[PDB]
Amino acid sequence: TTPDRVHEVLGRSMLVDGLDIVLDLTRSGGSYLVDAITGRRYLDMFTFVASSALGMNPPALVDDREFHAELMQAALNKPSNSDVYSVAMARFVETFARVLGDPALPHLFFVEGGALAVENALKAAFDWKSRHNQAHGIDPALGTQVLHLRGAFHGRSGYTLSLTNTKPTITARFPKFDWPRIDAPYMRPGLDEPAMAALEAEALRQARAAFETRPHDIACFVAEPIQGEGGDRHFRPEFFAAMRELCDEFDALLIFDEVQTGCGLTGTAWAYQQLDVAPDIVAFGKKTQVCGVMAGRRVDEVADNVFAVPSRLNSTWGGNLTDMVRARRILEVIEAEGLFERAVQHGKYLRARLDELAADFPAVVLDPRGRGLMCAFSLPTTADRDELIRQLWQRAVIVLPAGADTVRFRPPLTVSTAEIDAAIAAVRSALPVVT
Amino acid sequence: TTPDRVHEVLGRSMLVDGLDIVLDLTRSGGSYLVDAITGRRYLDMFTFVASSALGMNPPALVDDREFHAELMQAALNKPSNSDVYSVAMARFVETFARVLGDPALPHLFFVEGGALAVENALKAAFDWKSRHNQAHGIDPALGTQVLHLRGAFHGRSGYTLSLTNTKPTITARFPKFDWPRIDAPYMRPGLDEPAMAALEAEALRQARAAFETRPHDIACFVAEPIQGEGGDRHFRPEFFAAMRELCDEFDALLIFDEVQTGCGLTGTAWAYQQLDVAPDIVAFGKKTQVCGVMAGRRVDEVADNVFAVPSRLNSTWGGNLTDMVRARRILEVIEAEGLFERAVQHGKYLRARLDELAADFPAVVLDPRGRGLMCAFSLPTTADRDELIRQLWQRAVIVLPAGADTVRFRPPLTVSTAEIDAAIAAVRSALPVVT
Ligand SMILES: Cc1ncc(COP(=O)(O)O)c(C[NH2+]CCCC[C@H](N)C(=O)O)c1O
Ligand SMILES: Cc1ncc(COP(=O)(O)O)c(C[NH2+]CCCC[C@H](N)C(=O)O)c1O
Repeated sequence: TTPDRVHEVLGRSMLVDGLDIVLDLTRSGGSYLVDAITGRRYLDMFTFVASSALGMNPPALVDDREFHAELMQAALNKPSNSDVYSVAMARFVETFARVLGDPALPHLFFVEGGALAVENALKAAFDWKSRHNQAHGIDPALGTQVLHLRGAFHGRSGYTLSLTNTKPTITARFPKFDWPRIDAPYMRPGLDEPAMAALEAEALRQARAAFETRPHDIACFVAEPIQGEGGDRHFRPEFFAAMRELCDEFDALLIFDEVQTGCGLTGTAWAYQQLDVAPDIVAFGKKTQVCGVMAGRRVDEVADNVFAVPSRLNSTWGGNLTDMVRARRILEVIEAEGLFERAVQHGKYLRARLDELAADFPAVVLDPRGRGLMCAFSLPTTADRDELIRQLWQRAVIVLPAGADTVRFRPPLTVSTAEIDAAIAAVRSALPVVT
Repeated sequence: TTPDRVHEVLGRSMLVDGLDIVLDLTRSGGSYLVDAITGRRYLDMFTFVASSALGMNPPALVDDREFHAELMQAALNKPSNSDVYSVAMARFVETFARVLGDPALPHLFFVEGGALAVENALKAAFDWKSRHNQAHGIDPALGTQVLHLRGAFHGRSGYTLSLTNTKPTITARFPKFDWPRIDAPYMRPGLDEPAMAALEAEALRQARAAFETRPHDIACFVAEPIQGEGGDRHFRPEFFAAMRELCDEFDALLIFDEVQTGCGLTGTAWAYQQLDVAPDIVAFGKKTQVCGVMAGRRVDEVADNVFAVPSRLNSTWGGNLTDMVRARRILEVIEAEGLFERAVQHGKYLRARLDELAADFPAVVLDPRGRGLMCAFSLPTTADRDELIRQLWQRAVIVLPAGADTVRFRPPLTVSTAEIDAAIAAVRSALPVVT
């Protein structure tokens, strides 16, 4: 079966709503996807929805003959890492701890899938709250609710469908828990310190009210440090620092969902490191290839927590061993080539270019924003946003929509300034056409 | 980091409650796991909890130099198959359809993880019921409950934690929906046709009562065709045929969870093919490597179902491309070497040997049972069962517990009769020690 027949074959069995190209697995490389049908090269600011750190076929992986042998050994089989340990697995875990570890969060747990990473973070919190309640003479039936934000996206699974609230298409007609949801006080243009502080104060009031009206029943607060799917909405560190204090006052865990922000994109291992707020638990995925949680801080105060008691958390495989081997090589490249720092520098460059765009097109390029390489801007209407994405597609630049009017950039950490310039050049060409 | 240091390294970050061995990825093969620490070979009747169809490093995979190149191409990267299609993906899908497909169930959907496969089956049913309700003048807020069995295991995720009911450790302190649960009328020794029929009639009465007391609100009935984790509990085809009629009478979908039974273990592609009951949806995983659902039958009667409307179901990756490439090669081996038929024949052999054991040890080897290679027996007490597993471990045979008193066999489809004899020889040696 042939590149020009891929869509026909898949269309017999599935809804085929993805891209019109067929990925060439061999010829794609770095910031470029190759369409196997035409041979056209596409500039990639999409990176499999922000899940590729180094882009396609990175040289450090492709040229490493020893790694080839390690990867092949892992790829031929699929052990249940839950039950059966290997050297390949242990090397991944120690390098994950070294490169991305936080000394306050020593407990690691791996699983396949971002939604399930978040769910295990939730399960840790539910167990923790119930046991903390029990230890202090409170009914252990209490501790089952999750405080969360409007505009959140945490996944499409049983628990995360009660949290995710972006597009109705995602959650409509699926049963949900009635969990408390508060306004998201994200930064918007033309609001100064005082106006921001007032916005935050109102979310915080809603948060406090939830805690007081559902006593001992809220196990945790979950947030994305920067909301991705909801529209690259950024929050001041002050908001989360206040939430941190409020969580502690009501004995609730703070969980950061770093599935989209994590693994270097904002310029640090984790976005929370720049906000200077310490979470009790972090859910990770996408760029990490294997998904999972890191936990500690207050979690350890309950001695029989989910990380200390056998069989409270599990899955058949405990993550994909092939993903672990690939991820450990990727982490070694990040560490050796200083890619977090490269993301800070190139992220400053991308951001500066978006600021220039805003100046040249004041009524059209709205709210340029970003942290590291996680950058975005918005258009006046969703029709404009949609049209700009199509115009870029015609020019062989792949970017992603978010929310109602946002265009987001998700370049690989290895993107060059010339590649950023090419993406920006395409946007400048397309904009007069959309206006 | 060295085989003898694997447990120490992992133990700094995780609960290390798995096996005392370290898997040698290279030297393991067929029905044998190799401990990298000692070089001792272990007879494998566990197969990464029934997730390996051909065992370790099968020759058809290891010796195939063209497949090596295809696997390597897939393993180096991890595309989002949700968005970006490839030839590798299309070849997997057409071979899955050819080898395991059912002409009544043409809609395929893939995802990482068995619990999420079941959840997507549930989501399809919730959407279907709500839309079917709406189309017939019934409130579309109705259709949110799942009828299911006692002793069921469907996963450890948000929706499946409301269904799974085996050991309290799995579900305790996690929030749940109040979904209707009925007795499981499984076959037990010393019950004849009439007594079985009475048992079934009572479950069916409970099922009917649930439907009548929760009108238009039960979207589906979910079952394992043979309950695995709950204790290899088998059901007569009559029970499911009656459930099939009852589902149709109340406009509810029937879903079979074949994550553990599927992909040839019982001697057919799917266990439901031997029960002669047509499901509307099948959840699969484990041996398939990639997980997912097949759907059709009544699903198609709602034209805007979840398989026809973009973005109702999704994940970042849409399954792991490396798993798809491996699975397609495994399916080709199954088809070429007649491994379903080999499972029927060797399954009859294993079963006959367990019958012999029951005769030689009448008060100790209870209820020998099986379908194909999915076989089991029970012991008088859980202390006896636990001790037998330890005694087998000392003799380098790996088997799994289930329920309170069951020992289950999960050999690879490629197991030989000499390997079955070796496992049986070990059980005969260990039994006098446990008594
Ligand atoms: C912030 C955040 N949390 C969890 C997830 C879920 O990850 P996974 O898809 O289950 O592996 C995500 C995923 N976000 C977007 C990429 C996939 C496409 C799209 N979100 C979808 O509609 O499913 C996340 O960003
Ligand atoms: C019948 C059945 N349905 C769903 C699942 C869930 O699959 P996954 O683990 O999410 O990939 C299973 C899995 N059953 C057992 C193997 C793993 C160990 C154990 N069940 C556990 O405690 O998690 C299944 O059998």
